[PDB]
This record gives sequence, C-alpha cells and structure tokens, in this order.
Amino acid sequence: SAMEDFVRQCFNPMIVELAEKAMKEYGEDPKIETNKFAAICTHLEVCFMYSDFGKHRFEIIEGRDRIMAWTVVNSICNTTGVEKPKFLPDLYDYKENRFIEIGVTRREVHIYYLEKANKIKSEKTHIHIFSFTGEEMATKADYTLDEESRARIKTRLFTIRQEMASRSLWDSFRQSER
Ligand SMILES: O=C(O)c1[nH]c(-c2ccc(-c3nnn[nH]3)cc2C(F)(F)F)cc(=O)c1O
Ligand SMILES: [Mn+2]
Ligand SMILES: [Mn+2]
Repeated sequence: SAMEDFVRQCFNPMIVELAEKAMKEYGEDPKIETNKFAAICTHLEVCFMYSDFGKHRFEIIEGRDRIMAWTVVNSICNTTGVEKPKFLPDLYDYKENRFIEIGVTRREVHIYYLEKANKIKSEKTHIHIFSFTGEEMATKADYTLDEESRARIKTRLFTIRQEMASRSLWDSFRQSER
C-alpha cells in the first residue's frame, strides 16, 4: 500500500525502525495496520522534536525499550524525588521538574486531552496535546516550549497531514483513531 510507502518517504529511518519495533512488540504488523504505523511515526517524531528543542532540558523516555525506559524513570524519581508515574510517560522536564505526556490527535484537542487526563489521573504528569490543525492544549495552559518550537511542531504535523492528503490517505488516517 501507499501508506507504508509514504511513512518510509517522510520519516527518518531511525523513527521508522522504532515504530516498527513498537508494532512488532504487541504483534501488530505495519503492512496491515498502516494507519497505526503512521500514527506511531508521527508521535515518535513529535516527542523527539520536543526534547530536541531543549544543558539538556528534556529527557526522552518514549521510544526506549520498556526496561531502559523504566530504568530512566526510576533514576529520575530517586534523584529528584518526583512521584513515580503509573504509565511510562514521554518526557521528563528538568527545568520544570515534571514528566510530560505528549498527545497527537486527529480529533478535537480537548476530546483527546480529557481522554489522556482521565487515563493518567496523576496530577503530577504534564499533558501537551497537538493536532494536525495547528491547535494545542496543555495542562494549566503551560505550553512549556517557546512559540517558535511549538510552531515548528505544528507546522510539521500540518505538513504530514497535507502529504497524506495529496496521496489521498488523509480521510482514512483521520477516521482511524485519536
Ligand atoms: O505507548 C505509548 O507510550 C503511547 N502510545 C500511543 C498510541 C496508542 C494507540 C494507537 C492506535 N492507533 N490506532 N490504534 N491504536 C497509536 C498510538 C501512537 F500515537 F503511538 F501511535 C499514544 C501516546 O501518546 C503514547 O504515549
Ligand atoms: Mn508514550
Ligand atoms: Mn504520548
């Protein structure tokens, strides 16, 4: 199909390998679940851009194998005393000293935000939701990043959506899930 062709066109080889490993973990196949494959790449890329926009302000938990990722979280918790989250989060902010959960949605940002908040119900983990329409939503409206960084992210997301559209993959992608 053209969805896996596109993923391999637009996402750098590391991100693809990581999303393919993520899929192969629970038995999902990128050549069948092509929309989940695109979503995995996209969210991986946003996480990586987020941490790259920060002396390293952000520690990236997402994309690591569960063993390594928990090791990183447990370390952060012992040295900072921060509360240990129930679900492995996406980033750690050393400036604000808080974990972050990153969401990327094809739906309304507040729908997905409520979904994530209710999922985590840990007051300590910060939530930042991005859409493919240049919208964001974030705990207490603390967007963590400066305007240019969040614009770089919004732009890339919009660009993925528009590349899917030029290839006629957008309507399938947006009706698929989050
Ligand atoms: O594993 C994580 O940590 C994680 N997993 C997801 C996620 C969950 C379900 C689907 C899906 N799509 N269609 N069926 N299921 C896709 C994703 C993806 F965004 F990673 F692609 C979102 C997070 O934000 C997150 O942090
Ligand atoms: Mn995650
Ligand atoms: Mn996430």
